[PDB]
Amino acid sequence: NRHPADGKKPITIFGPDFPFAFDDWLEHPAGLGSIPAARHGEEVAIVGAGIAGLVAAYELMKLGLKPVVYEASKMGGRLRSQAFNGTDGIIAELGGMRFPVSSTAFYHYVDKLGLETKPFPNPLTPASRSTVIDLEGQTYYAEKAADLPALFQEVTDAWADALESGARFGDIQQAIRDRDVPRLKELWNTLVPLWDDRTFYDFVATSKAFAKLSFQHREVFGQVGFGTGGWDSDFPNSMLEIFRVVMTNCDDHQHLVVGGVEQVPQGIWRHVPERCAHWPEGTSLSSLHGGAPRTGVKRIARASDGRLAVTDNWGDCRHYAAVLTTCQSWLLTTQIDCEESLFSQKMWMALDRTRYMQSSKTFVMVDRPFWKDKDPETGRDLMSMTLTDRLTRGTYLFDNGDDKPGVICLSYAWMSDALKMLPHPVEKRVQLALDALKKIYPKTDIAGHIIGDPITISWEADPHFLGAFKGALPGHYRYNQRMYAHFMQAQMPVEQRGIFIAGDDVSWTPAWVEGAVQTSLNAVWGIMNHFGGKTHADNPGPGDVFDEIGQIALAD
Amino acid sequence: NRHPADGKKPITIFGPDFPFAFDDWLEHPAGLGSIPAARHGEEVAIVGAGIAGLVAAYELMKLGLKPVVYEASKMGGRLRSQAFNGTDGIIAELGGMRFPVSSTAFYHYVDKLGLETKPFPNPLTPASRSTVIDLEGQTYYAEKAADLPALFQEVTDAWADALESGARFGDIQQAIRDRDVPRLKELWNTLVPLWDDRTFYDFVATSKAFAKLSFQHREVFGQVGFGTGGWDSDFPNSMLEIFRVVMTNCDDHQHLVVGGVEQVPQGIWRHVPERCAHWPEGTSLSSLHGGAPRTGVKRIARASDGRLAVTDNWGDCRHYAAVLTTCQSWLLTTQIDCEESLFSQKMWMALDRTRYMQSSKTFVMVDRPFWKDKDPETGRDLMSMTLTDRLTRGTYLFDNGDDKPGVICLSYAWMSDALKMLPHPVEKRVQLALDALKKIYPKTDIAGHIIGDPITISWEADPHFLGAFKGALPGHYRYNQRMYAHFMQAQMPVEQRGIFIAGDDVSWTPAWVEGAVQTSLNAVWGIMNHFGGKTHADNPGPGDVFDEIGQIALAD
Ligand SMILES: Cc1cc2nc3c(=O)[nH]c(=O)nc-3n(C[C@H](O)[C@H](O)[C@H](O)COP(=O)(O)OP(=O)(O)OC[C@H]3O[C@@H](n4cnc5c(N)ncnc54)[C@H](O)[C@@H]3O)c2cc1C
Ligand SMILES: Cc1cc2nc3c(=O)[nH]c(=O)nc-3n(C[C@H](O)[C@H](O)[C@H](O)COP(=O)(O)OP(=O)(O)OC[C@H]3O[C@@H](n4cnc5c(N)ncnc54)[C@H](O)[C@@H]3O)c2cc1C
Ligand SMILES: N[C@@H](CCCC[NH3+])C(=O)O
Ligand SMILES: N[C@@H](CCCC[NH3+])C(=O)O
Ligand SMILES: N[C@@H](CCCC[NH3+])C(=O)O
Ligand SMILES: N[C@@H](CCCC[NH3+])C(=O)O
Repeated sequence: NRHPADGKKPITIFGPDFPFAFDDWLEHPAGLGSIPAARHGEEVAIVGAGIAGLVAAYELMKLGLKPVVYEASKMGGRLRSQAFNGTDGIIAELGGMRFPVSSTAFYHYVDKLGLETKPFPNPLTPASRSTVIDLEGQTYYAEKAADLPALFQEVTDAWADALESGARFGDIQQAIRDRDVPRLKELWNTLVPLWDDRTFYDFVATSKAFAKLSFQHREVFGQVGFGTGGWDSDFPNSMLEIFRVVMTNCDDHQHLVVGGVEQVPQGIWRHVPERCAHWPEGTSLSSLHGGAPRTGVKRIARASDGRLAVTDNWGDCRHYAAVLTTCQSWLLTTQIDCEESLFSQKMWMALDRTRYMQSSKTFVMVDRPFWKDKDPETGRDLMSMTLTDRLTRGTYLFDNGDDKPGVICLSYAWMSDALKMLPHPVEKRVQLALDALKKIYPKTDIAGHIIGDPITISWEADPHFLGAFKGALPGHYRYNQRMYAHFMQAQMPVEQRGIFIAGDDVSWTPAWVEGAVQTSLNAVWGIMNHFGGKTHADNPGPGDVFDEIGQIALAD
Repeated sequence: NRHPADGKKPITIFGPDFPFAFDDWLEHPAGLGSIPAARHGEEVAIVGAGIAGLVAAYELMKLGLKPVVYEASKMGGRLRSQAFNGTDGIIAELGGMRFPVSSTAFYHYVDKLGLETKPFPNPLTPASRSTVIDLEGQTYYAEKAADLPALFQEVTDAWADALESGARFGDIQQAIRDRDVPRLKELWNTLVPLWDDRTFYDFVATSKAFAKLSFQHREVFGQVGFGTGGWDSDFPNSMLEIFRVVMTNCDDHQHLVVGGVEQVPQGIWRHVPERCAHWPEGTSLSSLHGGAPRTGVKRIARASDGRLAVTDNWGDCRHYAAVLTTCQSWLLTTQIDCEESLFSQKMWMALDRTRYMQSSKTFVMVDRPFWKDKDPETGRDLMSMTLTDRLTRGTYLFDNGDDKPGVICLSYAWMSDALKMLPHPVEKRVQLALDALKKIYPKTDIAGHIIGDPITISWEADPHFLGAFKGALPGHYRYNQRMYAHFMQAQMPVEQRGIFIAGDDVSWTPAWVEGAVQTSLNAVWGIMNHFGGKTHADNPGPGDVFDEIGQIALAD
């Protein structure tokens, strides 16, 4: 139980758009349901061996199907843990790195695997010893929030007030705690039509609290943020997306997975459940595949026999009664030739109009966590978690024990600040970061502690992603609602049935692994239903309650 | 005279933020002023040989200085015309392509060089024979606006009414026509605090006209636009930016330069004025350089003698009393080591927070303008200017005469639609565009007419730009105001004087060539002033009236 020890019922990612108890579904001893025995052993294609792909595969295998996973690049997708030269257990998190404990469906799989987690070192948490804020050449050091000048407290207070006055934050959170669905939906559904079409930035600037403060206060709020770095990158996003972040504590109480979160997908791959339908004891996704996913998918089409024909990179064509796609949504045009008649024209527009955000990270390894040392004159740590308006933006320090090498994320950038780095090689990104940090820390010799190889990523640049994660712009609620409900196919024409989607791009909470796991499980219900299956009476699943508690539809 | 023949005083790009008559300044027989003879021949460095750099060089040469232009990549910057294999006069416009005749300072140079222009083929203009709109698989063909279904006219009506009700469009345009400065500033200054912090989308959705229409109406408005393609890409931008586009007719009455707009910067380079101060007859920028700009700049610092030290790619270091930089703003951090004390901390923030937009274009050549042929059954053109929600977005047809080859821009994309193409090679971009067009035109064999080589660009990818052009996000008014005014140095500390900036990123109107020219001319005044010069009493210039009619400052 990683929840904060505050004596309350815990905040979880429980809707608010679809407040279904994924955790309870997953933990119930009846299982996720059954498929008729005569269909046991039939294949279902799953494009993408990211977390959504492998979650859907694992559970469908448990239901007595043979998932067939395809993966065009690397195992784990945006959960990716690259090992530094010559080390064991020392990694850089290139995608997902800090996992809110509200992510109960994600953590089900973490615990099923027996993996260890620890608090992530976000600013001003017990996990981080100190934080340095550097803005317009003015540098502030703090071991607790009270060490900061008054403006920073004025900003936090205004933010908390805008959420309470503007969104009924307190009431929503209590309903989440209690899992009081009618109440949560009443409270949430009111916000949906009021904020789809307005931005994060608009919410802030027009709120009472910020409107009476200087421009500089909301500016500073953009650059330094509310617990997890500056979110000026997301000022443009629809406010509903942000409401979702804060209401479900995605931005608080976060852990990193010891040894790398890539152990989650790699472990699901290899995991042998005690009880599968159909399959013999000792069966895993890996044993069913003979060890690897298939190669990348090049084409999806409807075959004359009514099945879906999937052709790989090397022209191998295989037929399936159903196909789940988990690649980011653009790839169904840019990377796969997906026959158009497989989605409605309304669906294509959702898939095609979804915006993906940009992200950069640059990492080095260091011989020891030297930042813990004290400057004798000042009493400060030699280095801190760094928030700045310089090009690095966010710098994060990873302590692996005094007797092991440290890891430093030199820069974690979003959007514009990511785009600055796009065409530059690793050596240049490192240099620029180190020069930026030398300005903030003139006395600290970081370069002198650096060992191993540097590691960078730009998710935008990779043709298998075309972005770090979705970001909902204002007015995209309708596209999301279509994509999120696509697993409910009882009213679709026959020509559109049997193909499914999932991923954090399908979810209402992109950039958060829980969104990939929950939509993945919705698709599991959908695929089960497609094979003539159904949930157990004592353990109803997504599609059994979707029509009553799913996301509101808006007007045409 | 390329202005519309409507018998009115023409709309020009006259403010509204700084309603200075650049064209009058330029055309006045007295010239732009003078610099004391004792400083004739001294050097001023100019970073970048795009339009802002070459304009500033040209005029400073005329004032008796020796500009020294640096260029790290290609001549002309974002005015780029690439010639297709084996051809003469047949180009693709990779940057700037359609130049609003309201751009009177830009067209001063076009006409000084004697270049020929013709109306650009935008949808439903005399320059275009027909337009095809393709949305959610429904295709509409039109030779005049009246051929379109009713919804499209409801959209245009609502857009025009939102501008009239919401922005006093009529009154502002009249004040622009009359060059009534007090009135224009009154009418504009009211809008500045009201729309800095709000998006284009918010302007549209909350306007009376669109709020009573369906979502689908503003959705279609995003995909199809108001004369120059769909601008859903800019829905996130501050509304002040859009107001500036429409109020100054940037989006109407556009011409292309025959033979390519790159002839403008290449012609300025080579142009020999009748009278320069100091320089002998026959002097050009080219003759003054020996033919070529210097190579790229790697560093700018304050030398111990007070001058500015500029070090090129090859380590050659040269000293200057002044330096103009015209590269896009990020490059003063990514591409040049620009000493931090050379700009104020408020300026660095403007420079570093500015957002750059993405843009893609894919072009092919064809043996003849076969699109003009008629399908005998339908009476339609074989192909039209195409607006679509497919990945191409906008397709443009260039007729060079029946006896010459045609040029087709298969796709001109912004933002997300640009990002789709980022990592893909030209061949892939062409194929995707042709497969999208096949769907819209199943009977037209475009591929069969294609000849020559394909041409693509992604401005985001190029380390000498890092974007196509700035796009002001809500709340960016203050950063633009800082950048726009930086050429006024009378109250700066000494350590910050002598460096200047210019470019369409400095301007209020990014993505428009007139913004680069006007800011370039402000920099001209600033540099003249820096060398102890002044304008002629009968021809006052930017910095002589800036304190009285320049851009309003906003509160802290
Ligand atoms: C920089 C960054 C930081 C993040 N930080 C956090 C965080 O701190 N906390 C958090 O909770 N979440 C975080 N996330 C989000 C998290 O990583 C995602 O929600 C999740 O990993 C996405 O999972 P997915 O299954 O939806 O898709 P993916 O991980 O994208 O998996 C999809 C797979 O499809 C593959 N594919 C593509 N094309 C084809 C093809 N033609 N054929 C076959 N396969 C193909 C891809 O290679 C990929 O492996 C972060 C993401 C990024 C990018
Ligand atoms: C896709 C696109 C479409 C456009 N369409 C239109 C249009 O339709 N109508 C219109 O009016 N305008 C349009 N524009 C805008 C127009 O192209 C610009 O406003 C203008 O040409 C930019 O001039 P500039 O001098 O500001 O900068 P740039 O043209 O970027 O010039 C800066 C120069 O400096 C160089 N440089 C960079 N780093 C260094 C270094 N370290 N040292 C030396 N030099 C360096 C660059 O290589 C470049 O040559 C468009 C722009 C784009 C990208
Ligand atoms: N341009 C620098 C910052 C200089 C100003 C810092 N206050 C950067 O992005 O890192
Ligand atoms: N969940 C990620 C991304 C947050 C920004 C969302 N656009 C993080 O905590 O870093
Ligand atoms: N995915 C296709 C569009 C299919 C739907 C078109 N109405 C594209 O981006 O071009
Ligand atoms: N001048 C460019 C403007 C692009 C939109 C600017 N955000 C064009 O006409 O195509």
